[PDB]
Amino acid sequence: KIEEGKLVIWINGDKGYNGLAEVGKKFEKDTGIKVTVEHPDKLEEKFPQVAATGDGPDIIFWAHDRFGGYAQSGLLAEITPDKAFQDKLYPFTWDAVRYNGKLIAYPIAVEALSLIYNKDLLPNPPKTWEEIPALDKELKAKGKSALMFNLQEPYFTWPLIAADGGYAFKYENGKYDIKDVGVDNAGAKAGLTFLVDLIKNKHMNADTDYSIAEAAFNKGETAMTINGPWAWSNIDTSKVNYGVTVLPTFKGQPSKPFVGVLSAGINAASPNKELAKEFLENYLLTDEGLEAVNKDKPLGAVALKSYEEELAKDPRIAATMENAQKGEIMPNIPQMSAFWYAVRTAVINAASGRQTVDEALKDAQTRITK
Repeated sequence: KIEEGKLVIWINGDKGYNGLAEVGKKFEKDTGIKVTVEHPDKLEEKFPQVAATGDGPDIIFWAHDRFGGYAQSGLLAEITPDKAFQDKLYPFTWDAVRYNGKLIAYPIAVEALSLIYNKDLLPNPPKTWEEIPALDKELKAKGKSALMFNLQEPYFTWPLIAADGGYAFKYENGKYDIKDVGVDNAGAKAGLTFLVDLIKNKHMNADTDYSIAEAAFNKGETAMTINGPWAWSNIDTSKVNYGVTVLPTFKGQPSKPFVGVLSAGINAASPNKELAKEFLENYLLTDEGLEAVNKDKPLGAVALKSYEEELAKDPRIAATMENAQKGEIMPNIPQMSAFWYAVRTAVINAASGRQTVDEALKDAQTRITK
């Protein structure tokens, strides 16, 4: 529980502990505040309970969309924006960490999809989505694929579906309209059609997994694949003439990858809300603070412009940073969880031939607004 002179943070154990703890130690060193980092397996169940008990964790780590649900669950207090930091960071990142016009988190790091290709097979990737299928046919002759997906999550499909003018929710006047989706939109039909053509014409395998395809990429069996800046895939800092670039764009359209932003929320019920608030912004994402914490991660791919500039010198990052500024911010709205389910079902039924595109997308928007 929360103690006087203490703060408790829960962050994905997979790689959560090392950086956060060392940063907590720095803040613990300065103020004497005892920091405690734990691994969040229980959080989903604890979330409602700790709030009801007026005392659980102080700070909650960001998921994908779920953090927005956490805001709706009142797991975070209203936060005050730092104008100086805004300049030091990026503008587009702030939308992801704001909800109902209020600041619910700080942007620490930026994740976006990018095209990862073998320079030896393809020295020049496609500039647009139209070029891919023609490009794929040529390298299909060599037993390569141009584009990778496994249709195990809607995350994979979105790049194709939204590319033609699709979108989760409409934003206007600083507010999202729950009644205005771009998932039942004509553009969404075109994007999903692209997916079907890729599978039907055997440009990509419907059953092949991301781990299998990434392994095939690692061996040069597949020319190109899609992943974020982490390049964890199934390999470590590769050296064999692999490269990273931005995703294709079609006829001047919003054809670019979605953007996720690392976020943190501060328990409103916490007696130590001020301790959490001050250190969060001043350590987790600053010139001094971010530098220390990134030491545990490979690249960082960070929301901090200054530190980003230096690490952005890697081909792996530079494309992700560019397409982050040109990509589309992933909504933090709780209904995004329904958007996840809504797309996944719609795509599978379409690809399996069980349901038509317009009908599946009609079901997709129905689920979101229901």
